[PDB]
Amino acid sequence: SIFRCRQCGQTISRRDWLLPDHEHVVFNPAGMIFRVWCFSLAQGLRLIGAPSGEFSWFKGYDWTIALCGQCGSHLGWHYEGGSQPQTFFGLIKDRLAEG
Ligand SMILES: COc1ccccc1C1=NO[C@@]2(CCC(=O)NC2=O)C1
Ligand SMILES: [Zn+2]
Repeated sequence: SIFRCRQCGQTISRRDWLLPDHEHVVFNPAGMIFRVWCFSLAQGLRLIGAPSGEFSWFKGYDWTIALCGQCGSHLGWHYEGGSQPQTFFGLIKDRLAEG
């Protein structure tokens, strides 16, 4: 079961790569609600800019904006600088399509 970019079909992740709960409903400072699925691994993304800790939803992690490497759609964030695990992907579920 493969996760693709909803806009262009870019290969992003797999159900097998979900990181357990795997679903987190969060809000950013602009009040936008994101239903975020955590993945151990993802591909086909472009990480833009430098990591930031500001308003991180996950204690001990910095985020980098993750675009679809193909169409540039915002699919979520790469998280790093934490412990167990050091890195993971928080992807916006409704911006993916499952096979
Ligand atoms: C309007 O947005 C911002 C403006 C300024 C600084 C940060 C943000 C952010 N929006 O969403 C983020 C995504 C990563 C995260 O874990 N938490 C968030 O809240 C970061
Ligand atoms: Zn795309």
